[PDB]
Amino acid sequence: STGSATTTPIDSLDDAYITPVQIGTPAQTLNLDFDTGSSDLWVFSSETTASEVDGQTIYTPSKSTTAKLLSGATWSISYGDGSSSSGDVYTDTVSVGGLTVTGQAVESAKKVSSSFTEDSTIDGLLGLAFSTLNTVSPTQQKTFFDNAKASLDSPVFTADLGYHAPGTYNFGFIDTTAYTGSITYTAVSTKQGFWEWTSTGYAVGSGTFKSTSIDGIADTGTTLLYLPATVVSAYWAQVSGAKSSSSVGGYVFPCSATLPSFTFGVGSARIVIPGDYIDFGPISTGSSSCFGGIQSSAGIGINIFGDVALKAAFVVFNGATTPTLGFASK
Repeated sequence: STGSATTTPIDSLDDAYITPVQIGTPAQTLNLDFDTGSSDLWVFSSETTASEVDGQTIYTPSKSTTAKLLSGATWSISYGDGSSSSGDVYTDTVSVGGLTVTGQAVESAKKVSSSFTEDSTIDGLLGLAFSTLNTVSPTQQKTFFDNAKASLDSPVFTADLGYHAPGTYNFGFIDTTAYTGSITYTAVSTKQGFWEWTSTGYAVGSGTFKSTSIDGIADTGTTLLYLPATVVSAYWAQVSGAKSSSSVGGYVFPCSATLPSFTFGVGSARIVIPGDYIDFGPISTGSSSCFGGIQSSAGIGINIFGDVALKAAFVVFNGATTPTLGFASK
């Protein structure tokens, strides 16, 4: 089997991407944020505290003939941005892009933090990291990918995110029309439950490539590129008037600037992030200070290849017995 779904930016900055997902029978279509940095499929629901719902579409298990309470199971998750959610668990049929899983754990939120409530466009998350990070207790649950894997033509999914445009998530096949050149595969460590890999270095603009190992995660659920402070300082030093602002919470730059590209290494291959991908616009409406898309990881504890980086590539998440990541230009 295979599946193929379009993913759409939620706003004009590509802050996140949503993908329609069918849950239950008859189908209830929710727009979920596919997150390769977490392992829970959770949704706004008929159980979510009413004051915490503001425009989201909700899953109502009582209206699904295939929903079953997963008795006693609870979940609670906290993300790297400080947001959180928790609740109870149903099993139900879940389809993405024509690929169906029966018996998928659908984590129904009873509580969500303010950042979720305030984002009316995101109806929940679909985690695509390793199932070792799933938060359901007392019986840990599998991701949609892990449940689908045995049915798929190839044990892979691909992320092809757009810059200010829709893109595609494919399951079970690699669309050879969706990228240019060849795919470069690199080793993955699953020891922390992430798609963790080691980049071979970087370049700023037209500068020379610096060969250096940068361990980090491929995380579709993170907007920006978070890298070591040395690398980030080297990038922003090439932009007149850029500075790190403790008041704003990262590097800002004059909106009048033209940003350089940023290149990262994948083995002997190179992925180039155009400068415009690194512009996240005014810090507040009408400001002439703009927020940067490359930020320091120093306060996180991990480097994160978020959407700024991943949208510059066709990315293969290879879930074979020995997992690997692949990157191609496009």
